Amino acid sequence: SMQEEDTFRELRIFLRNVTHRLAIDKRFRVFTKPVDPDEVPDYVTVIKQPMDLSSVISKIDLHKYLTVKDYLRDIDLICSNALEYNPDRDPGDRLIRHRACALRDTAYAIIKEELDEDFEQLCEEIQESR
Ligand SMILES: Cc1cc2ccnc(N[C@@H]3C[C@H]4CC[C@@H](C3)N4C)c2[nH]c1=O
Repeated sequence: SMQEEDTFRELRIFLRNVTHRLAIDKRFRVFTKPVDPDEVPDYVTVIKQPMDLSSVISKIDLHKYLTVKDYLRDIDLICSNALEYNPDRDPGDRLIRHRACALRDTAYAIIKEELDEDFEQLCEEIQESR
């Protein structure tokens, strides 16, 4: 229905805004674009589903997220990939893991404060009806 199209459009607007706020935070620059194969050629082999904030924006625009829950799965993926690929005690690895956890925590905190639980429930019920 038109009501439902409006609901998903509002979802996309909300998700773009959250994603933009993550993308402009200097701590999260490393997560704004796909990993360059020249610098990290073993990344494509180690990490089976790469994810980054530009790809998140592309997915929003492709209507790939019908709930905030599905969006947060990709945020969690950005984080889990960082923990998996950079597991060492090296300060470089520890920094990226801290930033990854910070990205995840920040996304969840914005959503906890600004997502109406009844809006998310509506999205889930439209999604589950298809
Ligand atoms: C998204 C992303 C980007 C990225 C860019 C550059 N290096 C990385 N990791 C290095 C692995 C080894 C080699 C050096 C250090 C840091 N670790 C010990 C990266 N890791 C990522 O997860």
